[PDB]
Amino acid sequence: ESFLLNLWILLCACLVLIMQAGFTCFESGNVRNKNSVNVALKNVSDFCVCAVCYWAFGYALMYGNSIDGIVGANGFFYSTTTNSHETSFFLFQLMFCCTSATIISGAVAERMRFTGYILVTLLAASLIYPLFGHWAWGGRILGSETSTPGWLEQLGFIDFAGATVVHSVGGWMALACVLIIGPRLGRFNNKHGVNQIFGDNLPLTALGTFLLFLGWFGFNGGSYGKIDDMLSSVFVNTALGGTFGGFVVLLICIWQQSLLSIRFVLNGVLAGLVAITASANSISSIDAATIGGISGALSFFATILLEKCKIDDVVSVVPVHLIGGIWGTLALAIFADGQYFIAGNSRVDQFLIQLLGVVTCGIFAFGLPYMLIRLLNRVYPLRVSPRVEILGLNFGEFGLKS
Amino acid sequence: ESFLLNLWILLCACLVLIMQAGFTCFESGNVRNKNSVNVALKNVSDFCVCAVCYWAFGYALMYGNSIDGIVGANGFFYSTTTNSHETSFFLFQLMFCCTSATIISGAVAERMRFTGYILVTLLAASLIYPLFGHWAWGGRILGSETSTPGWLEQLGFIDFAGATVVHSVGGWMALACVLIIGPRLGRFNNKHGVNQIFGDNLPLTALGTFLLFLGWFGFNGGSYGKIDDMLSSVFVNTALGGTFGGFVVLLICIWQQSLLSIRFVLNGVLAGLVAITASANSISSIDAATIGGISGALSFFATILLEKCKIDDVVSVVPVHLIGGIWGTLALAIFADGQYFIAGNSRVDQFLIQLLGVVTCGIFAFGLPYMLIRLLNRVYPLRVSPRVEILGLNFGEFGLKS
Amino acid sequence: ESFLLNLWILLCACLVLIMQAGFTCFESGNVRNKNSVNVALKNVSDFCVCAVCYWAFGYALMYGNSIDGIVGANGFFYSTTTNSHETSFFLFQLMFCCTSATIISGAVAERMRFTGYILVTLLAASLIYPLFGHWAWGGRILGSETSTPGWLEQLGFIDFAGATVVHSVGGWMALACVLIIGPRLGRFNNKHGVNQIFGDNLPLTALGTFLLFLGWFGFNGGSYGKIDDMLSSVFVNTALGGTFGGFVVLLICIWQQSLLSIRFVLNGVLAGLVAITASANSISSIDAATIGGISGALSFFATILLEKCKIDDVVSVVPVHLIGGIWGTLALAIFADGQYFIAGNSRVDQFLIQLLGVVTCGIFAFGLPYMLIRLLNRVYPLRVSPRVEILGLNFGEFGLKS
Ligand SMILES: [Cl-]
Ligand SMILES: [Cl-]
Ligand SMILES: [Cl-]
Ligand SMILES: [Cl-]
Ligand SMILES: [Cl-]
Ligand SMILES: [Cl-]
Ligand SMILES: [N+]
Ligand SMILES: [N+]
Ligand SMILES: [N+]
Ligand SMILES: [N+]
Ligand SMILES: [N+]
Ligand SMILES: [N+]
Repeated sequence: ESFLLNLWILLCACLVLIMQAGFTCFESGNVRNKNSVNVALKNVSDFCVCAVCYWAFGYALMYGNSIDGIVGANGFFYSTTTNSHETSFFLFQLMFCCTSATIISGAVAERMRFTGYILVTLLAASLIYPLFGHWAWGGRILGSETSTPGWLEQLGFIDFAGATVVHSVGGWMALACVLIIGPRLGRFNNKHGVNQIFGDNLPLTALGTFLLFLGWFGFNGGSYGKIDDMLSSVFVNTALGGTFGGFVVLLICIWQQSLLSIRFVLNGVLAGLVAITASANSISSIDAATIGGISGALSFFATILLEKCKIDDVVSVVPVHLIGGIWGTLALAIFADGQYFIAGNSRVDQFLIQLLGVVTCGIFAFGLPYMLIRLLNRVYPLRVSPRVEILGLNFGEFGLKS
Repeated sequence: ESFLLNLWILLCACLVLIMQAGFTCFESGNVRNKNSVNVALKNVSDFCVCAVCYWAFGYALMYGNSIDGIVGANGFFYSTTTNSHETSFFLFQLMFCCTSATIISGAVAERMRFTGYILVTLLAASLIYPLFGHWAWGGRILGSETSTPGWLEQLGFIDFAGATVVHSVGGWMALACVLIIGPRLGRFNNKHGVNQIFGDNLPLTALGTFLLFLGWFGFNGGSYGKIDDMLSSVFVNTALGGTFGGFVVLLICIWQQSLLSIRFVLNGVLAGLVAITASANSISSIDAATIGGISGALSFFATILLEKCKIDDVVSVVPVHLIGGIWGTLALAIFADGQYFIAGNSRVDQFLIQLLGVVTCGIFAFGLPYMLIRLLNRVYPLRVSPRVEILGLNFGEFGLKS
Repeated sequence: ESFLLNLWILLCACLVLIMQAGFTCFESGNVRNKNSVNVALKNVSDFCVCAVCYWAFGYALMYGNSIDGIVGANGFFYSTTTNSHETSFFLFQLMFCCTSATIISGAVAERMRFTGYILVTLLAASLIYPLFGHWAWGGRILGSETSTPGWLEQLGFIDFAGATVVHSVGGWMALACVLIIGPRLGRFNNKHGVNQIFGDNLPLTALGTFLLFLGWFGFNGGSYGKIDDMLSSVFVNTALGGTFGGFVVLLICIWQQSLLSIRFVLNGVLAGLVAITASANSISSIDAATIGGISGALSFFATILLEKCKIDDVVSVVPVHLIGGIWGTLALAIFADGQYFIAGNSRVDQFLIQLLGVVTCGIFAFGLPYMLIRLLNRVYPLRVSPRVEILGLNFGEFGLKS
């Protein structure tokens, strides 16, 4: 009976929902207290907007029967099915759409206008996430007998749980947004001057990191597509990817004597988790440890590099979700068991199609949003006024009276 | 084997327990910091008191073989059974008793004496919740072969997971309490003057709302009574009810330019969830969206209305749990598939018995507590002294030294 | 098929992971804000260090085929198995190693150097936890056909989920640490003078207590070793142990009019849970209530006693985890159904072997760490400098610039 798998997917979707709690804590604690309420408002609003969009038409665009191969075109206002796994799958996939979009808020914090962020959320949920999703995962409908692969999927692109599909998409859109709104006031000065701006509730960011970690077990577990005796290995690999991402960054912080090491260590854990998201089902425990640990290190160096580039990513979305997601997606070709690849593929062939997916994601999730958000910003400024930035977005639109 | 259903109910009970974490966060962040520790003490104490009461005799009163039909009279000090689903069921039902009662603390915050609140908790757990529970749900014992319906249940009253039984009961008792202790100092002035009093950790209230949301999946899932292929639809409906409650309130807040929109949006999500609690198993996804969205709107207008009535409900218990619970309970007759009704019932017949349950709940959970708490208050003042209100209940009985 | 049990163990391991979130909240809220970030850094770092150690060799030492009976010697870098339950089991057991060690941070807070704590964590994870674990639980490998019992296990020592193995081990090592680093500045004065030092985010400690509670269901549930119709009784007993621990302390606090009752009540809940950890599978609901309630009372009196001894245990690790763990381990002989004992054992025989395990744990987890940590402290001071204590460990190594 379809019962055990349905129950499994539903519990995994519950775990994905706790990731939304995780992000709210992670982001809100990493900002100053004068912004922390606006952060909270962004994090509940995006969830509601994304869920409404995904239910109304995003699931249709992503998973419906492919019209030309670019997009799906049935499953609007999702309700009834003759596929007894589909409804569980739909709920789980709705939680992934919410995850991809909510990544963006942490990069743009402390100076993006609320309504501006919600419009970006609409673009993510309505167009960018479901269309890329179709291309990578369009054929991958749980319990379906009549599915057709998206075009990247058809070429052999592998992404077990969304290193590219969820995390890179969000990260590319975040990068676009921070380039357009610009750095916080007081972040960068002179030519090479960098000031750190620290959050006011870093303990809540640690809670948040643990909630994200917990949720990631559902994120990866619910993507497995079945139950067999190798499911527990996905969970070990998830644990090792996160813990080695953190451990490696802890070692680096001890070695470098890093200021506010906590932020780097937590980001290391998250980067480790993102990197194994592509391959949790296809690698050994040693390679999970390796891929996660490397991901952690990369997040550390990428944080430092973004600062040198005068790009202000408040919680390090790009180091964690984008650099981690790219690394994980390419790492799959280096480390995964080749039996998970198309029969006619070497590791070089697999590397090339993983790379094509990475580049395609970048062109569509960075290039198109960059152009569209730059256009929106010209007629509807996305950056708050200086007064609102200085007083804090708690005092912004829909907040407190100053 | 009874194994899968038992495991399911136990995991669902775990999820209900995280709702207690949710309430603690939701309430404590919505008060001023000088009250937030007292809030925490209320939220752990009520859980322990309710659990002890329910185990000792509340489960007997609620689910035991009906003595005259008003009350059960076996299952005291719950221990052993020959029903292999009963023990899981008992634990799940204990978590519901704790949920109904803990709703009350959020309405009465910042000026109800701790011991006064614990006495109200005893009244909820010992008398009001289990007796109403018997009348609505007395026959509904998981895996039982020999159960007899309560009298409302027998008449056709439907409440899938406790829009009335849990949420309205708590809300009615909360209303009684706020009318008796009166408004906070500084809340209302002149004839029409209203001051907002904002909480000091609104990010924690967003965390809390997500924890409540997560828990609600267990709340509804554990009430399903079995496993079949339509269980996943309960989870979709739960997701849509919450997300549409929030989305609708977000739209209203954008339209009205509302002050401290975050509080209304979070309350919209919770109201949406409460409304679908009555009918999650019997409605379509579109109707879940509709019922939840309407519930959200109602919570917004009900908040404003309570202020006009000079009734001080700190976290908006009555807008969320009582107005949401009533709306959901009546909505069941409008929207649910008629195959879930007694064979001899039109939608009008179903509307009338839903209404009878609503009114019966009000008379017993508002009318009786109003009379008993007004009596208690005469000999044991439930409102703190002005000094304790001003300094904060952190400095009250069992708190800090001033 | 092994499927349902594997899925069960994996969900239980997820619940154990939320206990790590619980500890982070419980500890960080119970310290002053100038220490709360260091607390968070300790709580994520220890998790990563323990996981790496347990994966690399701790699981080998604890559960590998016994070399002389003191220690295991295979399962290094855990990867592949022919036991289809082993991988799930390994992940669950990794979470237990992390739990035992992370207990220590709460006792030593506000004046132990970060690197000093991480070294103690290495000692816990690398030597103390896995070797004691072997002696108590070495034969208890899920789904194994060829296991040999550890020497205490062989003598009849019973510990269902780790009242001794997890909680007493951590508590003994915590005691050693607080004796060596000494009391916080301003805690004790004159000869009998005691100042309370209160945490700055006690609401977060209530959240933490609920997260711990929730996790404990997985902690006990995942230790059951199978699925049968008595599993739900483990969950009832867990609920009752916690709720009676809290309720009993609430009564005592009301009776004594105790200052900052919240801290005692939360600790009562945790102590109740620790005590039932030894016996959740082998006692009635009444005895769970009794054992938990007594555990709560003991935690209250033990807190007061430690102060009289001028021992500074910040969050009351020793009252909760050590006194609770000892009480629970001995209580098993008094209350458990004798069918769970070796056939040739009276309750007196069972009491004696429970006591031998308690004493053995103390000699090895207190005596050896006391000697080794006193030695480490001579060449690498574990107590922060007075300046760092006064300014707060947020400004310590790896923290903020002062
Ligand atoms: Cl912000
Ligand atoms: Cl704004
Ligand atoms: Cl209060
Ligand atoms: Cl009080
Ligand atoms: Cl500390
Ligand atoms: Cl330090
Ligand atoms: N979010
Ligand atoms: N977010
Ligand atoms: N509560
Ligand atoms: N509550
Ligand atoms: N930890
Ligand atoms: N800890």
